[PDB]
Amino acid sequence: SGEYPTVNEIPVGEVRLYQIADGVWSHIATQSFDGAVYPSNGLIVRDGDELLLIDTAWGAKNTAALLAEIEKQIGLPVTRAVSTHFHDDRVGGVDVLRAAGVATYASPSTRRLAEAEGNEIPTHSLEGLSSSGDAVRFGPVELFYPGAAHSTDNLVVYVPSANVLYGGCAVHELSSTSAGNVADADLAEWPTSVERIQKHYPEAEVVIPGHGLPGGLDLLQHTANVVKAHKN
Ligand SMILES: CC(C)c1cccc2c(-c3ccc(CNC(=O)[C@@H](N)CO)c(F)c3)c(C(=O)O)[nH]c12
Ligand SMILES: [Zn+2]
Ligand SMILES: [Zn+2]
Repeated sequence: SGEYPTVNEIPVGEVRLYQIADGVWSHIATQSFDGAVYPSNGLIVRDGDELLLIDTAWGAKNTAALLAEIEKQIGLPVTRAVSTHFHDDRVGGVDVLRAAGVATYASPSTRRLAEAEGNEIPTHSLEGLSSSGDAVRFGPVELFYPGAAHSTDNLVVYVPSANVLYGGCAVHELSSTSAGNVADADLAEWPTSVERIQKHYPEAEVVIPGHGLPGGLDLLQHTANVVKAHKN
């Protein structure tokens, strides 16, 4: 009823959308992994009379439900998708997207890591993102590679028309007490990568984490704090 959705308000197998700004939505789904249930976010950005999708809904069936929810709530076609790193919460569902006519994209690093993990593999490679601080335009967004953080390949996404920063899994929500799933992380570099984000996007108004609730710019400093306290 208007609050940000949580696992407790998403019916089983289902996806919810949340309006962030004009022409910007997040998508929220839930999935089980190793016997626990987690929410995850992605982004939808209006691209004229088409939509750009950022990240899958963490699984094939979730991603099919995402497409249905978009059709119901927005009614514009998803034409392109970008995955912001190689984990299944970002790429699981790419095969569904690819068979639904969506062109799927990720950095070459993400594609290599996805293939090596046995995860679904986006079709198209995004060049120009291999060095930290790199940025490229992609439709209505800017893609930015901040350096290694949650993963070596993690990308963030900025929507300049709305000053929305989608941090993905490199950014955690304010209520977080832990650095999440750090199996593939670089805890030592992560603060430096967050400082790069902070320097590059000082006018961000909304910051969206990979998992949990959006907030403001404070999510960035909080993230650095939680990662430092974890590493210690
Ligand atoms: C590899 C990928 C598919 C994956 C699988 C499973 C979990 C995760 C998470 C994750 C884990 C924990 C928390 C917060 N803690 C809790 O939710 C407590 N209930 C338990 O510690 C969180 F915010 C995110 C992340 C991430 O960090 O990006 N990626 C995950
Ligand atoms: Zn991840
Ligand atoms: Zn994640």
